[PDB]
Amino acid sequence: VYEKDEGQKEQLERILRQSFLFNSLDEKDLNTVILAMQEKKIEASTCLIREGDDGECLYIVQSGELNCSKLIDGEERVVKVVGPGDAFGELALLYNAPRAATVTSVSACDLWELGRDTFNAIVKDAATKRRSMYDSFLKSVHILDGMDAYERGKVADALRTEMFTDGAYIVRQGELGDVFYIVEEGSAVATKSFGPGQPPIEVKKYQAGDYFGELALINEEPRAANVIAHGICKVACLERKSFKRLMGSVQDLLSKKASEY
Ligand SMILES: Nc1ncnc2c1ncn2[C@@H]1O[C@@H]2COP(=O)(O)O[C@H]2[C@H]1O
Ligand SMILES: Nc1ncnc2c1ncn2[C@@H]1O[C@@H]2COP(=O)(O)O[C@H]2[C@H]1O
Repeated sequence: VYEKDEGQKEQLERILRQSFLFNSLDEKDLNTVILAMQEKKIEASTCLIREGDDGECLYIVQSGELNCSKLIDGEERVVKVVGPGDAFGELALLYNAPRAATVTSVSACDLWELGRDTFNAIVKDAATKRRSMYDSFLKSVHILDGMDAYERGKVADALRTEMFTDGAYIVRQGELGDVFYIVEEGSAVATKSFGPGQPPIEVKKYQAGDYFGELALINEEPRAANVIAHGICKVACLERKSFKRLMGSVQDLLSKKASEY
């Protein structure tokens, strides 16, 4: 029941590292969570979690789709579809509350289940601290100064962190771009080739609190420059879909500031 083969562990590690509540774990803590996780397969149209019940575990989806719904004014109202890579059933564990929605599979699903005790011991404090630290950080990132606390908190809830050592390319000129970056600590440099057959030249130096990688998202174009870690660089990362859905009018600010390049 805890036994997993190498293939299973590898796929589980990949999805866990990308999952918001687990993304801040060190590799050994993530390994301990992996040890604790139990596989759970369900057929389509299985009513897995029921609104109002006690919650003693959470799930992450390896494959399949499920609907989350709320019983409101006598009908089930679907409020979110979850699919591969998504975690669900975490709210009852994060906030010590009854299940806030019913979750039903739409297809056959392959899930991994984590118990409340392991979540409490290894994940819960780290996750809530990370969120708070993201909130603190964003309050000193000035392009977000126009947001209110709730807008900024939503962005904070969609951030992941990545570390890059000296010389590692965070983005490469001409590649597809689906991530917006803000430097949390360390440094980076942008270099840009101004035409075919021209080597790139340094065009900007980044420090903590600076952002980059917005142009591919706003303009729907390939990356316009390389961004390379200088010494070391720790970046907060916001995916394209979250950028578009959460940044609001900051997208307009970013668009207008593009003329400064
Ligand atoms: N809008 C929503 N409100 C509440 N729960 C939701 C929503 N969307 C998805 N869910 C998921 O449905 C789950 C129901 O169990 P939990 O309350 O433990 O955790 C909840 C979330 O993972
Ligand atoms: N002179 C410049 N031209 C274009 N992009 C730049 C320049 N200086 C820094 N950048 C950043 O480099 C990033 C490369 O990825 P993007 O095109 O998504 O967004 C770009 C900007 O954030």
